[PDB]
Amino acid sequence: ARHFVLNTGAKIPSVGLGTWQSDPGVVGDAVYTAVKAGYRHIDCAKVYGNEKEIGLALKKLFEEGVVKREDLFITSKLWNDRHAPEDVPEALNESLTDLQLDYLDLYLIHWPFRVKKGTNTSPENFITPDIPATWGAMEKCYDAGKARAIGVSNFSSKKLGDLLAVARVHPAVDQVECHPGWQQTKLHNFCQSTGVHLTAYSPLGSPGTTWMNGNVLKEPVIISIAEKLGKTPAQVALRWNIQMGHSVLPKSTNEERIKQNLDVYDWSIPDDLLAKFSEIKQARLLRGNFIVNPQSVYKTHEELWDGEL
Ligand SMILES: NC(=O)C1=CN([C@@H]2O[C@H](COP(=O)(O)OP(=O)(O)OC[C@H]3O[C@@H](n4cnc5c(N)ncnc54)[C@H](OP(=O)(O)O)[C@@H]3O)[C@@H](O)[C@H]2O)C=CC1
Ligand SMILES: [Co+2]
Repeated sequence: ARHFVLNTGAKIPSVGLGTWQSDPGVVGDAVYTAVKAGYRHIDCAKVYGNEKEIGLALKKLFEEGVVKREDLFITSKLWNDRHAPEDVPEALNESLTDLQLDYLDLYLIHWPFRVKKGTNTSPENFITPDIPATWGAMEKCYDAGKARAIGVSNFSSKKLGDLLAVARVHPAVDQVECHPGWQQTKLHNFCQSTGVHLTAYSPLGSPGTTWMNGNVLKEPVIISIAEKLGKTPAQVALRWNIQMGHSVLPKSTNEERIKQNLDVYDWSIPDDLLAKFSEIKQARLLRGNFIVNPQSVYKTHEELWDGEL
């Protein structure tokens, strides 16, 4: 159980390296160390800025013969200012150029939120999203072979279903926050009903992000299962997601933990311990405050997540 199968037929590696908040030079060595440790899945985004760095790590891996391009699952993401249909493929070509790849394995709409091209997230830059029109342009990138799969990120059940209803090419993935403290049961059920894969971001509760306030790995339920099974809390957290049928993007810079985050395959969480996850209090850690605003199409956090708060 080291892969999940997308609705296009392609296999996605269950564990990928998260690369948000990986700084100058830090991310390249993390991509390199993770791939030689055995990672076959790297999750990127243009808005993180580090795609050039990531490209150089991948080019080095290929030159040293650690992997071939086809061995790797590479994801990047369309940022909120490129939602206009003619801007979408141009944004993909830029991400491709910087990563020095001919194709991505997965290309995601980063947020269901739009701003004018080349502007920052501030209320005068807000444009009302037109996700069907953006998706139409994502589909042409898929048809042109530039993205083997397309999908979305931070889409609620309602919003994912709204897109499925109008789409020709179904979103392959909804990449959302998902971890023992935010288990996404509703969206998980809805993804199984539609054939959409769910990738968990912040699978550890993102313990190092200041403003999120993450203590997922200190939950007594996780610490206990960790002791009873001989594993770290982080391993038990990632395993929980994998056992739910979710891929996971642990972000890390420490080589020891990068390899620990891959040891989630050949052992199980028993049914009797697994049921105890129902006893973990639930709080969404990444609320999306930066796009909830009296002038945004989302005026409340409820409007952004469609009650999935
Ligand atoms: N909107 C979107 O689509 C979003 C996508 N993402 C993606 O998902 C990825 C993961 O989310 P992220 O917020 O990075 O948080 P994670 O849940 O992956 O946790 C990250 C933090 O946990 C620490 N950590 C890593 N491994 C371990 C371990 N074995 N034990 C204890 N602590 C550990 C890391 O520090 P250290 O480096 O020192 O190990 C880091 O501070 C991102 O990198 C990004 O690619 C993230 C946010 C939003
Ligand atoms: Co259909």
